[PDB]
Formats: sequence, structure tokens, C-alpha cells
Amino acid sequence: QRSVAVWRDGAAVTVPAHQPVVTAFDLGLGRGDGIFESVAVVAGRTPHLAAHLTRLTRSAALLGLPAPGDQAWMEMVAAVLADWPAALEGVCRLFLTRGLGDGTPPTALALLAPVPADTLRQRAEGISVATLGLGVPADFRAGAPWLLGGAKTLSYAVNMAAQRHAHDLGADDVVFTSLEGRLLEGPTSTVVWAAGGTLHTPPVETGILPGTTQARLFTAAAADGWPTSVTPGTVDDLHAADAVWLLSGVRGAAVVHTVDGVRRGDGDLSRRVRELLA
Amino acid sequence: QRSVAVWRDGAAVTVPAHQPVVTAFDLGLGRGDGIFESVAVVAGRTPHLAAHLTRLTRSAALLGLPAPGDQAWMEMVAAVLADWPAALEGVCRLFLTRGLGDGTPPTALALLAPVPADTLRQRAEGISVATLGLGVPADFRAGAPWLLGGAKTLSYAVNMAAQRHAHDLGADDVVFTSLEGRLLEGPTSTVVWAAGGTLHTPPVETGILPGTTQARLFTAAAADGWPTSVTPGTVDDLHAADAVWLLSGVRGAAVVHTVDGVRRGDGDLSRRVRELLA
Ligand SMILES: Cc1ncc(COP(=O)(O)O)c(/C=N/Nc2ccccc2)c1O
Ligand SMILES: Cc1ncc(COP(=O)(O)O)c(/C=N/Nc2ccccc2)c1O
Repeated sequence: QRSVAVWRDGAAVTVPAHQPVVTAFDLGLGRGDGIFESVAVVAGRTPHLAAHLTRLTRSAALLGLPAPGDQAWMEMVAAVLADWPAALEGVCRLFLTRGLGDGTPPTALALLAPVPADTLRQRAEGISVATLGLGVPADFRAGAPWLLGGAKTLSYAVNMAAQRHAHDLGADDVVFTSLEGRLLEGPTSTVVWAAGGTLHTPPVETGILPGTTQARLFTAAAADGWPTSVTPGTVDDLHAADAVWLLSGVRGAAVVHTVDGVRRGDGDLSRRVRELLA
Repeated sequence: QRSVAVWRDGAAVTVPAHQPVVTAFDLGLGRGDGIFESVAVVAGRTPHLAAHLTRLTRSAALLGLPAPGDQAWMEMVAAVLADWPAALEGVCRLFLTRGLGDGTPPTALALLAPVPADTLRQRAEGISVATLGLGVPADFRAGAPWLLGGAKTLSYAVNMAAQRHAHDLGADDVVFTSLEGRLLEGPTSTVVWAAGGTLHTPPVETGILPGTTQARLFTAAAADGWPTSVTPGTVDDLHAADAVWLLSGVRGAAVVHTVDGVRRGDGDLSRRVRELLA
């Protein structure tokens, strides 16, 4: 099952999941002019909701979208959670669109659906990843705010086409690379790798998204005496690593067992990552 | 006024413009995973509909979207035109989204609204343009189909943020540039410029959109003995030109009187461009 709530006249309103909620002129539909956050629902609860709401706020600020505020979002999360089975892991997406235009109200929605079995299987069994160039220099987006580098938008056509291109090659997912071959991130994930006793992730001064699963791992790793580093790594670094993972809010930690058709092990490092994230 | 038609059970169905038509799970909303075309409505007619439908077909093919076919689109255009005032110039947008997922039907819509007075004023009086880098090499997108270079998508968040960035600077519109400073195109237009008795436009092997207003100008220019060229121009070329225009289906030909705050004339070349486009 699926469930949806719309923000109407300062209240969360539950509507049937198959009921249309956005008109033809919504700029989130026609232009992809809006932001989202994907919130894991585990045993009927949203363990990391606050983290996601801080990122929703930053995404909304990058796009100059008026945001309804935390109270509002928590009320819409409550609405869609109301009849949700504790046994069924969910993805609760929050969408904010520019609506019919700035001046008129932005459209706020919450939508909840099961995490798919194939996403669960990838968390359990790991993934193959294709590296695909984005064409941009690593330092470019820092000087080009119009490219929306640190924002999570409704404009994911490229993200989806990258994933289809990867599926066509026989891979499960994508890591983007800069022009010079620097790691950036997934269409939908943050890369992390283990090397020389350290956990590495690429810098986001490169204009990628401050991943919340990754932040939570690095904080717990720090506390457990596992050194962490922001490292301007390349695909060479992924091949040479002791282990590689894609981190995301919904899939969680997916070990990367294949990079560009090159099979790799994890040096049995995945267990401590999973313990720290738990 | 505005009007909308949805494709339901092999028929065009008229619905009130304020009526929701897309559910929360439509991938055109949540992911910007769909295509569009914007069709000028002039004196209650769609003079260039066939041209736009051929481009809709190519966009749909780049995204691997099943397309309903020309018959269907012409029926949805007929539906929204039904009560439309001949005196009111319109923009008829056709949207095709991946729907709830491939396997399930794509969502097809037509939506018709007046061309705004400020767009009409720009056609009459011309525009200021900001050049903004896209960060990509001119030759990059040709080797990177996942970047969707020659497709017109529902994923226009960057396009819109570029335009807002330009408005903030005091400009009306944008021309994108490659890393090396080559002209690409507008978020929503094709650049053309006059130099040395020739009409120039940038190559689209660079992964930009084959503009239909531009094709129509170059065809009529050819027939009238005005030489045309595909020219790998830079911003230098826009400053040095005898005249510069942005061409698009809805605004038409907008003379560019200012490039990056540098004012320019058109050498009285705009009249012959407008005669040829008429
Ligand atoms: C570009 C990009 N980079 C990183 C993450 C890692 O973030 P976190 O640990 O907070 O999830 C995401 C995920 N978005 N979430 C998402 C995207 C698409 C579909 C569903 C969810 C992303 O989209
Ligand atoms: C990237 C890009 N490049 C060129 C044109 C020139 O094409 P044509 O002469 O066929 O119009 C368009 C226009 N889209 N149309 C459009 C875009 C946004 C909003 C409304 C219409 C465009 O979006």
C-alpha cells in the first residue's frame, strides 16, 4: 500500500494514493522546480527525520523556495504514518514545489510506499556500480550556484538516465566522476571506501549533497576510533580500496562488489560499518 | 484562462485547469522523468504543430518513453483549443511522463495558457542576456547520452535557477557556455547572430536542442539568398556581431540588445529575420 498527505489551509490532509494531487501547471511537474527528501520508515518510526528536515531546509534555501517549517512536515509525516504497518520498512518522500509560481503558495506533499524488495536485496547482497562522467571539473560547481550542486531537486531526469545506462551495461548503480576523474557521488548515494585503516568520502566543496547516512557513519566511526577523512579520490582509489560502499537514506549501506566490471572484496569491513550505522 | 486535457482510455478528456491531474507517485513530478514540447497557438491555430511533434518523438526516444503517437497529441491539442479565443496568443505544452513506472502507462497531458505580456514585450522590445557556464566541454555530451543533451525534459530546475541568477544580475535571459567558452544555447532558446553577411548558430553536436524557430529561419534565409552557417562561436562572437537574437517557439525572435551588461545594436537586421520567420 501507499499513502499521501497534502498541506491544505495549514493542515495535513490524507488522500487516497491513486488520487491526483497536482494540477498541470504545478512547476514541480512541468519544470522539476522543487525539492525532496526521502525519510526511512522503520518499525512505524522515522529515526532520522530531524536530519532530513535540516537538509530539506537547505535545499529549499538553494532554490529560494518558501518552506512550511518543521512543525508542518512532522504533521504530514504523522498523517501518512497513521495506518502504516510497523513490519513494513517504508520510504516517506517529502516534496516541495514552487507551485503555480512564487507569489502563490508552494505545494507540499508527503508520500509513503514500501521500500522495494530489490532495494532490500541490494542492502543484503551488495551492488555492481558503473562510473559515469558528469563532464564538470571537480572545482566548477562551487563557482556556479545555478547548477544547484548541493540541492536535492525534483529534476532527476539525468540521475534516472544514468541509472538506466548503468542497468543496460549490467550494473546496479552509478558513481559520477568529474572531468579529471575525481569521485563525486551517486545519482542517489554517497560513496565511501576503506583504505590504509581510514574511512574516506569525497569532498562536497565539489558541489555534491551532504549525505546523512554518511555523516552518521563518520560520527560513529570517529567515536569508535576508526579514522575518517575527506579524500579527493578517483576510480583508482575505488579499485585499490579494502572496501567500497554506497550510502543512502533508503537503501542504507550497500557494499560495492563490482566497479566497472572489476570484482572486489570488502576485507570483512562491512560488519563494523553496519554495527556503527545501527 | 487556461485549459487542460488528459489522455484517458485512448481519448482526450477536458478537465478544469485548477483540477489535480497527476498523483504523488508520477515520476514526472517526483523525478522530472518525462519530456515536453511548447506549441504556439496563434489565431486559434497551431501553425508549427507537426514540427514540435517530430521533436517530442525524438525527446521521448532519448528517454525511452513510450509515446502515444501524432493522432493522440493532435486530439489533445484539439481538446484544449476547443474554447480558446482566436485573439489570445497561447502556449500549448504537451507533457509525457514515465507515469508510475515503465510497465504501467505513461501520463500524457496538454495544457494551454496565454503567452504572458512580459514575453510579448520581450518579442517587441528585445532582451538583456547573461552568459553562464554549464561546466561541460563543448564535445562532452556527444559521448555521454545519460546527460540527455538533445532531449527537452520535465527536469528544468537548473534552467530555472540559471534564469533567476540572471534576473538577480539585472538580465532577462541566459546563454550557456561550455568550459572553453563556446556558445551552447538558452535554458529555453537558440542563439543566432549575424556577422560578415552570414547568419550563424552554434553546432548541436555539442549536445543542445535542435530549435524549430531557428530551423525555420535558416530554411527561409537560404531561400532568400542570406548565407547560413553552423559556427562554433564564443561570447566574443556575440559582442562582435552585427546582431544577436534568442529564438524560441513561444517568445519567437527576441533581439539581444545587451550581452553581460555590454549594450549592442542590431544593424537594422531584425526586420528581415522577422519577415523570414513570418
Ligand atoms: C545526489 C545524492 N547524493 C546522496 C544521497 C545520499 O544521502 P542520504 O544518506 O541522506 O540518503 C542522495 C539521496 N537522495 N535520496 C533519494 C534520492 C532518490 C530517490 C530516493 C531517495 C542523493 O540523491
Ligand atoms: C534548451 C532549449 N533550447 C532551445 C529551444 C529553442 O526551440 P524552439 O524554437 O523549438 O522553441 C528551447 C525551448 N524549449 N521550449 C520551452 C522551454 C521552456 C518553457 C517553454 C517552452 C529549449 O528549451
